[PDB]
Amino acid sequence: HMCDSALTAQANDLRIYQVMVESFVNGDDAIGHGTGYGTSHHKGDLQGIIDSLDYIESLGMNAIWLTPIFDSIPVEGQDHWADRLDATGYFTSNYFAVDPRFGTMEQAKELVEKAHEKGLYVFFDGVFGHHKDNVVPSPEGRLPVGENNPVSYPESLAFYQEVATFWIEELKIDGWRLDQAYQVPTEAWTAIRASVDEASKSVTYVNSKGEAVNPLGYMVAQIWNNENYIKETGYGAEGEPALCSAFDFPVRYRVVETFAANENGIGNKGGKWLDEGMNLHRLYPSHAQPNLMLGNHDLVRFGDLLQRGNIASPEQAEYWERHKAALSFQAAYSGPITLYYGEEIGDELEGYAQKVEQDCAVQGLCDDHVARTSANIDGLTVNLNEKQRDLKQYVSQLMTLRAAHPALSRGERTNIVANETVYIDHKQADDDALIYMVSTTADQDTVELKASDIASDGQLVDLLTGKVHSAINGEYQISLAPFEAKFLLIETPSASG
Ligand SMILES: OC[C@H]1O[C@H](O[C@H]2[C@H](O)[C@@H](O)[C@@H](O[C@H]3[C@H](O)[C@@H](O)[C@@H](O)O[C@@H]3CO)O[C@@H]2CO)[C@H](O)[C@@H](O)[C@@H]1O
Ligand SMILES: [Ca+2]
Ligand SMILES: [Ca+2]
Repeated sequence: HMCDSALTAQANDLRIYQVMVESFVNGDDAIGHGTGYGTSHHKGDLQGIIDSLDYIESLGMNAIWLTPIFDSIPVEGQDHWADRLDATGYFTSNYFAVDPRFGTMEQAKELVEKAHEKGLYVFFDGVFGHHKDNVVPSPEGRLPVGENNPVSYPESLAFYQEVATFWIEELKIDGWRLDQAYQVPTEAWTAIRASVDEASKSVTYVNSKGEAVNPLGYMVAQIWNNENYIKETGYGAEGEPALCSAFDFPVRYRVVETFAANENGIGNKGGKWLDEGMNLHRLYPSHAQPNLMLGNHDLVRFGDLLQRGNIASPEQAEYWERHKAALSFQAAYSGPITLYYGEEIGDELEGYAQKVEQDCAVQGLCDDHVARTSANIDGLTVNLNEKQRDLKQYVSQLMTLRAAHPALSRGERTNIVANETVYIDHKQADDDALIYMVSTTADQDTVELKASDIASDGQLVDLLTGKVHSAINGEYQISLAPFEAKFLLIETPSASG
């Protein structure tokens, strides 16, 4: 079974806001795990997310992805580590019940229905390769087979097909993020994809515009590895697709290594570094649809990497400029994109920056869960300061801009310049053509652009400020402030491109 081309077209417009449920908004102070991995209140729940949908929608996002919300049943006598694990949802017991520390089944149904009203898709987190030891049998009487971690395929396939279809039929969720997807063999992903596509076409709901639609059936694999492994374990071969979308970890690293440093300190790369990462998409088969995120619940926050690398701090202007540069790269990236909660306000963990190794789990400070900080949602859990609001407004402008210009979400990309100081892409989709330019240097600069090299015949219009740029002797001259990005509409493209 090939990938569905209608879904691929729809997937390019996904602007996904990721929510780690336990550490997000404590909306019902009567329920919650109260322990976990991270420094948050550990009492996030479905009411908190429900209270946050309007905020999320005004960001410009059109989807939410929740970490697993299914029932992780406590085993009598289990140690404190097993209580913390239960709060993550990643080692569950009952795939067919909502964990009562997060809420009820009725509240889940209310969450999805309300998100659908406000114009948001909903994705759940499917862990189909491992589970807690006390896993509970399915409604149709199935159980997964083999070890708890990993389970055996194909014996466990009937069980996980039942999981994947249950929440689509019951709540009409729009798809699945697929945890540690290399644990499930590619053969089985095709079969689970068939069930999801079938389950999704067998139910409908009314979207925010009155239209009755099927749930999307989106599926995106999490494979924390490089391009050859994402290809081998996730996308599959040319002509023989396994999954159709995986997270773009390689380009995520290029971004933070250009505009900050990664968890290991590799940093201060330039525009050439971004461009080489995008060119490595050639290693994927033609059906592959990578999904670019900047961070997630397993990665240190951008803001803390800036501080870790001694690059910038929230008091300094470069800290905010560098956030905007990275977020602008994402907004220009063709394909689905995902934003981890708090990136839109440059969140960081006060008093933390350097890596903490010894005894880090109990302090909530290991690199793989330190981003699970309590959600600062403006108007709900926090009043933002002027710099946080300025960044959130900018993320809104990017997402609104992206929703309006096909060249950003599904454009063909052609690189114009990639050097130590600037990165300039040409994006074209139908007759929407624009130039994306971002500075990768702390110095101000002027960019010379030959009108013929970018297939431009008329003017360039800054899509955010409105400034017209006119060519003189066949050249545009644009000034770039340090780490400043501009989206320039090619107002009258040439005969071809
Ligand atoms: O004490 C051991 C270990 O516990 C914690 O690790 C857990 C993660 O916090 C938890 O989320 C889950 O990890 C999953 C990832 O989040 C998920 O994105 C996927 O890609 O991989 C994991 C499989 O679900 O489970 C791990 C433990 O297995 C804590 O964060 C660690 O520091 C600690 O070492
Ligand atoms: Ca709560
Ligand atoms: Ca910090």
